[PDB]
Amino acid sequence: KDDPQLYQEIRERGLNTQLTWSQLPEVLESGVLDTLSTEERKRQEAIFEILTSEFSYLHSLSILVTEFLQSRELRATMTQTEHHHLFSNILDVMSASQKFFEALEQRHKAQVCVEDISDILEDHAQHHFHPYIAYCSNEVYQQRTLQKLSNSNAAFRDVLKEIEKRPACGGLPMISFLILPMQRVTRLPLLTDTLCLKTQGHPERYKAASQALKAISKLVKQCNEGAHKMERTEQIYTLNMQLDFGKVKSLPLISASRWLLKRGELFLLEESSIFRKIASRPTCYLFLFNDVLVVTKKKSEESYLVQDYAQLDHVQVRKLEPSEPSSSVPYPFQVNLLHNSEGRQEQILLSSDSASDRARWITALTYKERQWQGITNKGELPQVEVTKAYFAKQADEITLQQADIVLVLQEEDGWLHGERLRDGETGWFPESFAHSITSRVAVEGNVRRMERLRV
Repeated sequence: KDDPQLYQEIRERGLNTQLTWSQLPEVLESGVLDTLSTEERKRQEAIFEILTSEFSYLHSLSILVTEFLQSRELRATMTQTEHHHLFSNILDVMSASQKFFEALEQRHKAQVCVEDISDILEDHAQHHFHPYIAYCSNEVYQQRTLQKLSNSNAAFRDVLKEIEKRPACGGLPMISFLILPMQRVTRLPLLTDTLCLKTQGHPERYKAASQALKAISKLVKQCNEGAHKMERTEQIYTLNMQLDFGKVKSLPLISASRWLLKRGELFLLEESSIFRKIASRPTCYLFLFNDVLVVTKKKSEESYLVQDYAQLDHVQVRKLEPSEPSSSVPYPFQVNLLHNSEGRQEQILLSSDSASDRARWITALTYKERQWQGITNKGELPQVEVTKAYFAKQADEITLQQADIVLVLQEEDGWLHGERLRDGETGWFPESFAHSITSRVAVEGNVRRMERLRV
């Protein structure tokens, strides 16, 4: 009943709208298989899928702990700090998962038909899944650590190749294992939701099922918040140091309430782009926070001199129209400071170099404007499912687990601007990583699911 499968490549039946509980020997021997409703059947199948899935996940965790964390040859290529960050508290995450699995196994063993699993769900989501928060909070660090190690450490690469060629990995890369606790936990509220769907015939148990859905959704949210707070806080301190407000009215950068939305260098335009040259082109670095746009000129890789700023309440952006009838300026747009750092108005004409940069800038700059558009008519939006998991590389991008359902808000030049079904998180990510959902059955059910998961 326990033949291993790596969770990386399993997709639960509980998520949408080869061993089964119907085929279990003790059920095929209790003969209760004819005397039961078509619905109590699907409820027992859901409880069993949570146990089967958690088993595959726990197995995949222990593969990660024995082949790569405990590798002496891998740890020899690193610092003790690099190792700490690369693996985080995966031991504590695993220990939690197994205590969770042991409680679930007990129930399945005691009765052919489980009364309920809802109490275990809620208990563990409130009092034992804290290591998940910590793991999710330090993803920023592990990814960062995994990057430099991948870029600047050849011994690391070689030893990693060799660990990955081993059989227990299944040829899957180390990263596929590190992101496993995030994948698992973000699927848990969906499975607990399936359990709620199949506990409607019963009044008292549906109570506990909804209890547990609330608790597990709070846990996943606490994880998402830990991740955001970690990145946003270090970003604000780092940028506060790097930005020079010497030559403008001082603006204090540090808030509990502030974070970065997008950043990048853009080329400066004159009103008349006609004598423009394509060499020694003037530049403008922009830091757009959630409440303020800051215009700077990059003097160093780690020093930016501030030239202007404006609360985003007072910033307008427009794509610029190509000149009327010769080769003219690529991908232009205009930024209007309505009330800038000196109370005046101001215009900045910029050129990005991709259709997608301009799109991402104009989307970011209308962050305050676009609030209603996403919420008003959600069922109308195309749905898409992510095939490969994606870790976010910029402030505007989004981190996506496998099988995440994403409503699409925009599409330009190989990049999708989307809203995740489960949490409502938004951002950009490349088209390569997702496939269009086409069935109206799915789309509809997934939107109903969205509203029932949301508070």
